[PDB]
Amino acid sequence: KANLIKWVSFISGDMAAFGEWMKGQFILLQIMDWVLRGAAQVMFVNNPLSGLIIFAGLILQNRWWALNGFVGTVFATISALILCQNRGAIAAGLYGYNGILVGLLMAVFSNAGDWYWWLLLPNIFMSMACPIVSSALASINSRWDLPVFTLPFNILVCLHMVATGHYNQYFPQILIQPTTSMSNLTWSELDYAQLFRSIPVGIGQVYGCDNAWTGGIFMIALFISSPITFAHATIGSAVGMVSGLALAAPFKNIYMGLWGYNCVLACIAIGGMFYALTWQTHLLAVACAFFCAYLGSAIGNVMSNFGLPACTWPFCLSALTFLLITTETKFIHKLPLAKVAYPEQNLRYYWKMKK
Amino acid sequence: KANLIKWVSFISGDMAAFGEWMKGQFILLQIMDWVLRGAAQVMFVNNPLSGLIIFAGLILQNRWWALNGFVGTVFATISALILCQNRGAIAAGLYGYNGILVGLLMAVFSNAGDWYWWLLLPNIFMSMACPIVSSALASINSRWDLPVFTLPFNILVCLHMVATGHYNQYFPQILIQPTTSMSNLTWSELDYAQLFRSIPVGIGQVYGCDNAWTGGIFMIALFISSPITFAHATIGSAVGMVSGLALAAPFKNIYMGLWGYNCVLACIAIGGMFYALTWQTHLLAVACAFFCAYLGSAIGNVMSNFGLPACTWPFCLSALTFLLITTETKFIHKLPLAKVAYPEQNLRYYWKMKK
Amino acid sequence: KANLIKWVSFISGDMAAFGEWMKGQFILLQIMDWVLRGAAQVMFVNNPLSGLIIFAGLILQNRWWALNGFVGTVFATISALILCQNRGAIAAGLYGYNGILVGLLMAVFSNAGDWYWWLLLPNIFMSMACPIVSSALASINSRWDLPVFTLPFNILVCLHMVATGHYNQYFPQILIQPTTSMSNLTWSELDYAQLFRSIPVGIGQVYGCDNAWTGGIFMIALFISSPITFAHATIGSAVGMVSGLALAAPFKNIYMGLWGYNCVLACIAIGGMFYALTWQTHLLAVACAFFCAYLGSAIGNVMSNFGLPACTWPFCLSALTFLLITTETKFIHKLPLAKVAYPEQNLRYYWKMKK
Ligand SMILES: CC(=O)Nc1ccc(NC(=O)c2ccc(C(C)=O)o2)cc1
Ligand SMILES: CC(=O)Nc1ccc(NC(=O)c2ccc(C(C)=O)o2)cc1
Ligand SMILES: CC(=O)Nc1ccc(NC(=O)c2ccc(C(C)=O)o2)cc1
Ligand SMILES: CC(=O)Nc1ccc(NC(=O)c2ccc(C(C)=O)o2)cc1
Ligand SMILES: CC(=O)Nc1ccc(NC(=O)c2ccc(C(C)=O)o2)cc1
Ligand SMILES: CC(=O)Nc1ccc(NC(=O)c2ccc(C(C)=O)o2)cc1
Repeated sequence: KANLIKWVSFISGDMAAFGEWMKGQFILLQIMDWVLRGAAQVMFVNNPLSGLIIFAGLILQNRWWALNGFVGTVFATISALILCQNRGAIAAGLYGYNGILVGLLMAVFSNAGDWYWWLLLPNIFMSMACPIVSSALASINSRWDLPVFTLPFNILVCLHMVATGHYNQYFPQILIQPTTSMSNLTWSELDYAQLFRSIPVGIGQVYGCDNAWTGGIFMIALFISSPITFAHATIGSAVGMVSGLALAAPFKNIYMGLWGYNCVLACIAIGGMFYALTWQTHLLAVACAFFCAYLGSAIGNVMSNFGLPACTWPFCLSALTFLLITTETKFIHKLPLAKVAYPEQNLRYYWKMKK
Repeated sequence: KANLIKWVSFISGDMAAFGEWMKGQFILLQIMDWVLRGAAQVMFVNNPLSGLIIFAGLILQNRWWALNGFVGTVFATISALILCQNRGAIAAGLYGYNGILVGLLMAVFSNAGDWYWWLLLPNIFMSMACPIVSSALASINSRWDLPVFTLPFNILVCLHMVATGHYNQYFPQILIQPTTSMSNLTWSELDYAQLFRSIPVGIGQVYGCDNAWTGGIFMIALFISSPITFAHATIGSAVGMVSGLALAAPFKNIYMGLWGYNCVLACIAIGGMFYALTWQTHLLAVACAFFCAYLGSAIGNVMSNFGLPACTWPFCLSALTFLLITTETKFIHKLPLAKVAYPEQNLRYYWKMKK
Repeated sequence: KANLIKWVSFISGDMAAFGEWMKGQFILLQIMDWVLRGAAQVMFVNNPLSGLIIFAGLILQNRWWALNGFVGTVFATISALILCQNRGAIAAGLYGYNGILVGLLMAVFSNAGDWYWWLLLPNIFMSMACPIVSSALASINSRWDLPVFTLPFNILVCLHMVATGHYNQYFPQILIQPTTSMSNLTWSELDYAQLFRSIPVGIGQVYGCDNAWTGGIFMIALFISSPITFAHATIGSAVGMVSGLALAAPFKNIYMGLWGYNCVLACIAIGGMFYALTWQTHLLAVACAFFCAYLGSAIGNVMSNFGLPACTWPFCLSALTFLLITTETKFIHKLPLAKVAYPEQNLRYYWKMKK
């Protein structure tokens, strides 16, 4: 009984005990810990165990994608080290999540086929640029006390697959053409099992995986760390589903969760992560999730002309917008960046402050 | 004699006496006053009477457009209230003009036809987002002491009609395709009555109305409040006309005032409104109006690829550029934002300061 | 012997002795000096003699292009004077390089043919807007202590040739269509003389000249002022060549140096000019040059949809990114803007500081 509770407290949330021990151990095993934490940080989670769960999901989805993600995040961490960035930040996985996203989405969008080893070569360079660009953004955004927010990934993944494009002999990408025909959406044709399955599929799309089992694995990883993040994740994916229904989105897109990943990320960040969890904050999170869906439709349409995907551009632009709003209410409380942690610590910090 | 003068002083400029009385009256009538002030604030005018004049013009142009504008501005005001934004700002109509523009231009660009009630549903949401985005912009721009400048509207109206597009089953928009053929502009074909009628048509296009009578109504509303704003309005529309002639613009576009609304807004703001009215400031306003026309040609061409209109993107980007320039002359005086009012108060404040 | 050394010291680097004398002489000859310094400032060089060398190269390439460049830079200087901008900045050519680039590239991209005198009319206006926009950018960027970096030129040249476009009756521009066919790049077809000749051709493309002799003239102008700038120039052009090979770029583009001008500018700025010259800084400069090539491929592809060129947008966005990165190493030292001069003075200032 007490043992199970102690174990639950230990694998929950940022592993403070595990993090304090790691400093002592060997450098390579530390690097592995930082890579795992960064792999979990896409979901705003600082849990190495959730990182192993995430990598299990990625291995389940596609082994080439998992390899690209691993090499991307490890080289992002190494580049953060060689540039002498803050090791508190590297050890918290704040520089590796951009790398894993870069690797995963270059694997996803590459038309060269599975096990195209040359794709590692840009995967390294874009990952090495994940720290640089991150710092370049942090400086601009630290003025308003806003986080970096996956913006580096976006710039890099787009910068790659607009520089190469579909008609590139070395690194071809998938053809993304803008919609030039009216779509006959039939409500009778809609399938509800797939619609309600879009929640895990959206949680999976956060990493680029379209498999529902991978999304369930991701939710398990979230619930190991923070139940608030899990709740806001499901709510964000549901908001994306409903919004896609409301904007006459093609059904196959809602089924594949392409309307959910931006919304889930927005709901995590604007819920517990940067704003103190209050009912006002939770409704702000749902509103930010709805806005984010519009951004996904918009940024998807505006970037389909360039042959580019809309990838996390929507979240950043929504979460940044909702983190910049100034109100006269003391219930929509914006946390300082250093103090920010998983939503439970944020809630405890908020409550102590008020007392 | 003295009575007419007193009445003129009272309906002129920000109605200080009317504003001080309103605080006392009932909440709903206050909301109506704030809605009317916001409707007049597109023209940078804080006059409720000019707001009634503007709504008369909108009713004259299209009753569906007027209804969408009214619902948009009322919901922008309500959203500003529920988010606990400054009531000095809401009472000055600084949160409702974006809403009325959103409603009007969604009505204008919707291909679903007149009296498409479902268009109210996005008209509400984009209007509710007018405060949020406004604050999101204000924070960034308050650092340089600049105004939001209708940027929220732009983001929202574009975000809508790039998310939906022409090929959307629920909210179709008009097809805006980029120019793919050379145009044979004939100077002999030019009609001068329509060219010189483009001044009121441009003042109308500020709100989306292409009717010359509506533009005359708008000028009457301006002259009730501030003659300087009226003069700069006519000058801006004329600058847009001349520039459109100078850039080989199609004649039908100049006739319909599509070259004037950005220029008139730029000339109002860079003339009396944010810069103290000096001959140097007035020439800066004319130069900003000319720049703005180039932006309209440019932003129109760059956004026609996305199927989007260029709507007020040009003004903001010009007025912001001309408000950021630093000179060593004390005659190009940039006013602080709180002190800014209608150009007559700005001139009086400037002159007192110098004395 | 001592005489040759004294002369070398005098035509080297910012001509401090010549600059101090000029203040005394007549206003028109001063204006000529400032125009020449601005013509040399595209290469980050404050040497009037290098300005004469640059204008000799431009006259060699195309006399229409040279005339447009001269009129653009002279009107940029005049506009900087009439707006009462800092004469320390005007006398250093910090306001004329944007003008010469605007004139040169409007001449380059105009489809109206050689000696189209009407092209002078926009060449004047865009040049007159070079100071305004410059100040508009400086204010934003002085907060982070970064330079304007030729961003004004970019905005203006693009703003022109997106406002006019290929199908414009008065100011037609060249057709730039996005790639819609796969290219069969053959390594056997590659010619090495042209590949290695791409270094001077890239240095020429910095000003828009595709002639190798003009590039050699430009390198001579650089070596008169600062050998470090010459070394970083050749290294940047070589990096652009190698990157273009690495991204499957068409061979004719690498031969014409279209992959080098952004890289050479990035390597100059991130090498000696704004960062103190250290081996860490030099590797940062090479990395910034490689990033810049990706930007050129990307910004070229993203802007080819609009019918626009990618012109120096890549450099600014790379140099700005690499100037915003914050590290914990004291060897990547960012110089303050006022202190910045040619790389030799930067190195001497750095070394004195450390002592
Ligand atoms: C002192 C300081 O600035 N600390 C600080 C800086 C940045 C962040 N941001 C994140 O952890 C983060 C942002 C976005 C994301 C994802 C995966 O979307 O993850 C937290 C704290
Ligand atoms: C016709 C068309 O627009 N297709 C299309 C649109 C958008 C995307 N984007 C994604 O699938 C995606 C998955 C995961 C991500 C992330 C989190 O970066 O981004 C692919 C294809
Ligand atoms: C303390 C403070 O920031 N006050 C303050 C803030 C914002 C504004 N801006 C406006 O009224 C405004 C800007 C643009 C427009 C339109 C319709 O174009 O109208 C004035 C004063
Ligand atoms: C082929 C093409 O580009 N057509 C095209 C271009 C631009 C517009 N924009 C407007 O009409 C407009 C009117 C009023 C407004 C405002 C103030 O927001 O914006 C429509 C159609
Ligand atoms: C006090 C202060 O801000 N000084 C200051 C301001 C701006 C610059 N920038 C340049 O000289 C410059 C930037 C970019 C370029 C080119 C041709 O690319 O040339 C230096 C010093
Ligand atoms: C199909 C296509 O993309 N063509 C294409 C692409 C890019 C350019 N840009 C330039 O040539 C250029 C030369 C010099 C400059 C500068 C320094 O401003 O910019 C032309 C044509």
